[PDB]
Amino acid sequence: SLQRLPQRVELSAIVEHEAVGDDLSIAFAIGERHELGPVPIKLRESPGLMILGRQGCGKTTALVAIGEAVMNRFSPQQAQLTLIDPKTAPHGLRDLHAPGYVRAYAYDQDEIDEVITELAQQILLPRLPPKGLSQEELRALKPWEGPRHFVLIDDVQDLRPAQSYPQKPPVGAALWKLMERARQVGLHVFSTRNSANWATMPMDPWVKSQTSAKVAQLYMDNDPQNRINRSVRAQTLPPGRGLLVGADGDVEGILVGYPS
Ligand SMILES: Nc1ncnc2c1ncn2[C@@H]1O[C@H](COP(=O)(O)OP(=O)(O)OP(=O)(O)O)[C@@H](O)[C@H]1O
Ligand SMILES: [Mg+2]
Repeated sequence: SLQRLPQRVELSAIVEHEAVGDDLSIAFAIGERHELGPVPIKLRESPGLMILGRQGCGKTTALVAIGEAVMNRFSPQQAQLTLIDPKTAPHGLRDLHAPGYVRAYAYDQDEIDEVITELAQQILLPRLPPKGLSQEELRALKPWEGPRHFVLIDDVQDLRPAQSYPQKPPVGAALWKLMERARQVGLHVFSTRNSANWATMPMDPWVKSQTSAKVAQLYMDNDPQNRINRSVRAQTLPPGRGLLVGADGDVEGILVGYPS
């Protein structure tokens, strides 16, 4: 089937429905090819999302909705939220309230760098299998324990880049290699990026890591002259709407549910 999407849908309708196999998925939107019901993000297949859109398209709201979807699908022992918000976006991650779920929220660039590096080096790197092990030894290793870590990164274009005099690494760069290997350490990065400059957007290292990780990418409002791939062009769209594009090339028009 292929139905047309409403102007708006409440995220609470989406959550109450998913609630009612061996699922490892969250849902924060409805889809044209899902009979206007929830579109599950299968986290074993696509452990995160890259979200690309022009101003006003609903990048920030989508992360709020994803946060709320996480909290309704998982207990705090199963999932923790790390909130990265360099623009202190109005009505954004700063207002997502959940004690027990939020292990860190930061907006200051050095603070963000600290939070991401601590998570990557103290928590996630240990979950990787040690180097210099036989494949036989690797197959019998104990799996890591603890919660899955959902890192919500708004406005990656506003993260401070690498510099010299004084030397500083790009803010949050510690996470990039673990994002490629995210399926092994239970890391789930949902990052948004302004995409008015379609031509630099592929050079953004956050986009590179997510593409290299082969996560799905959500193309919200964009210039229809721009091409997602040989077969799919970007679309101009109202807020909350986007083209969900899998690494396999599958494409769905979706509508992000409006958060509580
Ligand atoms: N899922 C949605 N459904 C309906 N309307 C939405 C949705 N998300 C956002 N909007 C509308 O779009 C407006 C801007 O949303 P938001 O601030 O999330 O966009 P943004 O892309 O993060 O903006 P910016 O590019 O300025 O950071 C909201 O105030 C709301 O009016
Ligand atoms: Mg925003």
